[PDB]
Amino acid sequence: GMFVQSALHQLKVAVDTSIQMLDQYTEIDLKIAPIQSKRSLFEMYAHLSLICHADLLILNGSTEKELHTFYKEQTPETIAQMQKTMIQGYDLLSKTFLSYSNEQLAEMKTAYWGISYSRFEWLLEIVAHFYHHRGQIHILLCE
Amino acid sequence: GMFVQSALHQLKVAVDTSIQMLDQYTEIDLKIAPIQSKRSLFEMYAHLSLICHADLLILNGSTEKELHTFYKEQTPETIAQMQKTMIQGYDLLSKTFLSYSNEQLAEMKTAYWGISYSRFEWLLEIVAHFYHHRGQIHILLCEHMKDPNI
Repeated sequence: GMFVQSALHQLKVAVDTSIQMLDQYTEIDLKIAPIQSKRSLFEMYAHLSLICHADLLILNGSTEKELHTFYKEQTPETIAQMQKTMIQGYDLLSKTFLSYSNEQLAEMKTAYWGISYSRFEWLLEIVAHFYHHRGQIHILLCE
Repeated sequence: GMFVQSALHQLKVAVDTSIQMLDQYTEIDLKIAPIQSKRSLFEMYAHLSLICHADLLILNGSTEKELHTFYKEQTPETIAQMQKTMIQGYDLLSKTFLSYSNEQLAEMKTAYWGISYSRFEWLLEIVAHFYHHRGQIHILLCEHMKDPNI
């Protein structure tokens, strides 16, 4: 209640800041940068936008192949769809987590790779996952 | 209780993995790495090791001046004291959060910079802070050094 709302606010601020950060760049600019590097800001922001959706799928028993296919084929191709995807993912994650009782928040769920967490801890893992990837992007925004 | 243990476990996963990631490099690897940014991978890892302690001091009403002195005089100068500091900070942070009642978890505290959070909200900010900073380090490692393993 108090705890789930706190965790969802933490995530909303992260998403809301990522959306406004995407307004300060063009698709070309993100595709180029960094100049001398193996990774691109576009591909990383694209991956960031699918975190909420993807981690919710993992929590809801999705297989390894579904997640592979999801990230491979469903990655956004424009900044606008990146932003829309983050909002959608947040919305579905919020509506999911706001529908859980304490028993459901306490329920153990195993990811396809074997680690088992409570649903509540999964919400926290999503927060960690999003902030991690956002940290990677942040340092590379300094070229 | 269950919610606090969940938050501390995510923090501990970050701590343990940062300690394992830190063993894949030497003091020379971190100091010598090119980067481009104002501070070295060593300096950033030393900062990372102080997050649990610093953010707990912030929660407990520490002034800006005290944090500036804290970072000035307590930032690790070796990978051993980075690991020791990060574990000790986690222990102090967890022992503290596990001592709090629900009422205490809901209590509002103002950081020196004037923004206020509940104690539980601030714990989630520590988690976000640690993963953000661990992510900055992680990508700099993949970019200018060998790729580690989480």
